[PDB]
Amino acid sequence: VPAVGEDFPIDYADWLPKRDPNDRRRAGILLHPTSFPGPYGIGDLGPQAFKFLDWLHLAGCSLWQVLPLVPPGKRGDGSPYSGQDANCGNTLLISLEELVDDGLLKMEELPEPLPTDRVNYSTISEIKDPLITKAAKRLLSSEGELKDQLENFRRDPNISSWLEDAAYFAAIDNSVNTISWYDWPEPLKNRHLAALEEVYQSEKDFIDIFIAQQFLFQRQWKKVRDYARSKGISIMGDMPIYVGYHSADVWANKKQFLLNRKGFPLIVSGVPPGQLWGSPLYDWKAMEKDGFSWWVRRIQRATDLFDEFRIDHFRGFAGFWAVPSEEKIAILGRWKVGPGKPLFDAILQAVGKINIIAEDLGVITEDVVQLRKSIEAPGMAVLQFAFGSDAENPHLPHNHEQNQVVYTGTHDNDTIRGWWDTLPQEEKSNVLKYLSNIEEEEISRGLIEGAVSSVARIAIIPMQDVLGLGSDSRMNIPATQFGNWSWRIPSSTSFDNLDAEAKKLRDILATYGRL
Amino acid sequence: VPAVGEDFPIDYADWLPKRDPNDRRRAGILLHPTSFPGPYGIGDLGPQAFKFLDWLHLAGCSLWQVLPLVPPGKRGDGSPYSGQDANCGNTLLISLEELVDDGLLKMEELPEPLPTDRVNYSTISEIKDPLITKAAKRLLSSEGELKDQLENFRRDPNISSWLEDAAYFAAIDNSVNTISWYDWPEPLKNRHLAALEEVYQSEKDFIDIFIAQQFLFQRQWKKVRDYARSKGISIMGDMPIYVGYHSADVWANKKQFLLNRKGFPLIVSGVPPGQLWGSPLYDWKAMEKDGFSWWVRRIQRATDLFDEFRIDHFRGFAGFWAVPSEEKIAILGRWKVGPGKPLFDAILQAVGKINIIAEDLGVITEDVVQLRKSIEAPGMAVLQFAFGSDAENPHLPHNHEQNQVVYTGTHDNDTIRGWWDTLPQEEKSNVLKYLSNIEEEEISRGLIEGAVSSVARIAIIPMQDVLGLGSDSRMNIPATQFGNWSWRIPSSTSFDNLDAEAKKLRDILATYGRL
Ligand SMILES: *[C@@H]1O[C@H](CO)[C@@H](O[C@H]2O[C@H](C)[C@@H](N[C@H]3C=C(CO)[C@@H](O)[C@H](O)[C@H]3O)[C@H](O)[C@H]2O)[C@H](O)[C@H]1O
Ligand SMILES: *[C@@H]1O[C@H](CO)[C@@H](O[C@H]2O[C@H](C)[C@@H](N[C@H]3C=C(CO)[C@@H](O)[C@H](O)[C@H]3O)[C@H](O)[C@H]2O)[C@H](O)[C@H]1O
Ligand SMILES: [Ca+2]
Ligand SMILES: [Ca+2]
Ligand SMILES: [Mg+2]
Ligand SMILES: [Mg+2]
Repeated sequence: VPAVGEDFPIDYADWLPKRDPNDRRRAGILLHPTSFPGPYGIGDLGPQAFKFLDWLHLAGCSLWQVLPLVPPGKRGDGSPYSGQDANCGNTLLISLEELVDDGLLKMEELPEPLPTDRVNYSTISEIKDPLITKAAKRLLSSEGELKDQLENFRRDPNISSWLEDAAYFAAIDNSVNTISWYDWPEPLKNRHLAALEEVYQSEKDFIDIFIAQQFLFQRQWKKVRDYARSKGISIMGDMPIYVGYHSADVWANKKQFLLNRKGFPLIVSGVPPGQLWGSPLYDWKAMEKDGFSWWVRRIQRATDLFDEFRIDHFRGFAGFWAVPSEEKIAILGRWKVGPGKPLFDAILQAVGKINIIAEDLGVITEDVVQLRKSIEAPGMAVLQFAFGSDAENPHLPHNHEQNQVVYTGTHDNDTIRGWWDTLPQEEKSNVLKYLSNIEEEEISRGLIEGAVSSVARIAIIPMQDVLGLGSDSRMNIPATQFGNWSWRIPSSTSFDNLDAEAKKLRDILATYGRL
Repeated sequence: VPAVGEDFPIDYADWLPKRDPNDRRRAGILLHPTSFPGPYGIGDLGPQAFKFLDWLHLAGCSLWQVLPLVPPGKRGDGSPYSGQDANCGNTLLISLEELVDDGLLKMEELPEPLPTDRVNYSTISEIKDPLITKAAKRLLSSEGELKDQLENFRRDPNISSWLEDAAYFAAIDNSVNTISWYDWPEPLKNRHLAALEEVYQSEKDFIDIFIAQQFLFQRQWKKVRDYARSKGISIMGDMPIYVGYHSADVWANKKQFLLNRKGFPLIVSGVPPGQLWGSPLYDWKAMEKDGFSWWVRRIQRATDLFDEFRIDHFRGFAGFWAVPSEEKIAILGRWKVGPGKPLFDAILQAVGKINIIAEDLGVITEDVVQLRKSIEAPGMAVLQFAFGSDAENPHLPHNHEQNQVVYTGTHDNDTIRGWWDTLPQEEKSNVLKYLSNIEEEEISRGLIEGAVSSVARIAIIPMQDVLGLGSDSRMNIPATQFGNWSWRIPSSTSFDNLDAEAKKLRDILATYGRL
């Protein structure tokens, strides 16, 4: 500007305040693709994914939130948070119809329509796995555009940085079949170069098929993401802070983790009173020495899948609970100093600006708040947690801030109707008083409008709440072992029959500036 | 914290996030003391002030907002924004009952009860001025504690820095009686030291009485502020950015203003299309040279009266419209560069942390937003301005921020009921839709709850809205010449009969975390 007291330009008054596009108010739906309806026992990245994104666009939503897309471990269950690998895609999400379109499968090979209500994780692999393998084998023997794209995918330096290790790990797991790589024969456990060369010779078809399957996943997921972008929809993903011990992530990167000389975890994850989670812990001291290269690669893959993502247990970057691996419960651990902002500095330098959502629920310490504010990451508000304490409860709308994501509830919460059904009478009248004496019969509308009308720049509604569903549609009960991750949109409900639900959401998005 | 990877203390989990007392959510009432009821034609700093603060405390409010407390100029009208002086108190606010308590007036000298509905600014001075003068004369001839306190007040270096000039200015104005000091005899206009010595000799009684009156004001206002503090109530004041030409502020500080060699303004204030306000403009270049001493003294006096205060036309600190003083309308001016943050740096250095509210209504430029955010000053939201454009209207609750003050309406707005009565049908249905399909009959409750439930850390309700009053109770219609600043609480309404109104406000303060 000119000196104090001097004339501004004649056009000074045109200099109106700048709206930053990253402050745009948006609404989204939480819907894991396993939950899409269809005839093959599990939702997929096929026709229903495009039908869903058309419905979202009709509803005026500009965000779609999914759970982790990794292959769930089968040491039970279908949990997206117990993955076999941090970077691979769940091959059960591959659309059999899109592979028929590609010429990789024949109409005739498709199974007869399966029961539609719920995912049966005990049977779905045995049905789909042989068909995905058949398609992969046809791709590997093909000589067209898709073969060229497979070759470009497998030679991409970002892809090969995790996929080669993931494929060799899977080939060895299949062949040796121990509970953990801890018990592998020493040449495979300790990655003797000559032993790995022999694995490629004896397990070549397995490794090539595994890689082709990851290409088929990548190509279908990129078609979905491209379609979402064409409709102005961003995809928000999710990642656990910790990875599983029995994975290529640990076996191929042992010095990134706090293991003993035999590769057994010295300390494992959990929370004090408490909860023993049992993941191996990062050697954050050793990671700082190489510029957090392992974490940079994990974030690079996450940005390949998602526009933005949550990190579950974000508090672990500030401080983490470490339990001696011999211990069988959480009580006897210690809080350890997390890497803090220098991890996020390294990621910015290497990958540029990322939109990370900090999962910051429950008892968190001041250093977690300071770390989140230091990287300008939004935290969470969950309305189903707002009404059981006092008016300083940070989940109440009057305590929300602009740089925040508000939920009615996540995949870890009951549906609004299920939550209301088991809510104590004292807490119900509190809810109804807060939401301005609305009637018990309109509690869904009240909580959804409470989220959409928040100052929080992102509001997310689970699809179960749009469809008016009860506790029978809850995705997860934390710590329970059965009935989880299996909810599907019923076969009788089609996106083409939900125009009224889309209009009802669009009208409140318009009123509260999210459209 | 310890090094990355090392143990935290055993007590890490006790380190809960820090609530800063300056982020405390509060509610207040806007009520200028002229509006207090009583039998002497105008509200005062007497019994009704203490009755009001008891009511506020019963209502759970922790803030009281008043307009400027300066003596209104009589070149018409009662406007607190057209003051005779920036630093003096309005002697019409002096309680005649408290002076009877002090022994400075006799019961018998009190007038017979006057008409109670409205302030008559054309008659109130002629009634009260002679009585305040009588009390001042008794103080001046007295020999007790109050005489000692008067001597300590008039010798206080902060007080004397404005009061001596204010008293001499008033003595000369009374004696010479021109429309402006521009036309004073040269020795008084240009403050010849020998002419000022002669003024003290010939106008000694006037000057001593003027000073005693300012002491009587100070002492009554400090009793009110002390009582407010005892009840956990802060007082928020208000100040126009500009002062009036015909004042001690300009006459005793001519080089702080852009005047010609004869003391006539070179340029005057206003806004482009437009509005010619006609105040003299600050020489912000000359002010920076002495560390903004004049502004520091004005802020020091404001903190003597108020816990926190609004600055009206805060945008003038970034950029100001300057109209050539010969011009008779606003169109032919230029925007000039305001002093910016260095003024606020000087105030911090000299007076310490102040809580300033930025009046930032209407078309403001990006530099005004940057300046306000650079000193962490809250701006305003006014709900009566929210509903006539689109969902990006910054006055809508979903666009509010924590560091903000929300109003239903200010003294410049109609009452909620008056505003609703002249609101176009299209804007009414918009309002009712936004506030969640509430009924037209409950619009007052709806707008008050919309303010109290905001994320804005301060919510302010005019007393006219608590009392359910219509357009006949509006304090000001901007640019109009009559009927303004004269509303009083009717004689039939007493604070002791408002327990239901206090409880209704207290209950929503409890629900929305302002108690
Ligand atoms: C945030 O991340 C949570 C876990 O870190 C996730 O919790 C869900 O998924 C967990 C994997 C699950 N634990 C199961 C898996 C095991 C095998 O490694 C067992 O140790 C546990 O006893 C199993 O229950 C949690 O139960 C489950 O809530 C959240 O969903 C996610 O939001
Ligand atoms: C913010 O500040 C406003 C003015 O700066 C104030 O406006 C009210 O008070 C003004 C003094 C008034 N103008 C009158 C006074 C004059 C004598 O100097 C005339 O020039 C004008 O023509 C008069 O009308 C405004 O009309 C009035 O709105 C706001 O109230 C305050 O919030
Ligand atoms: Ca096995
Ligand atoms: Ca006069
Ligand atoms: Mg070896
Ligand atoms: Mg002279």
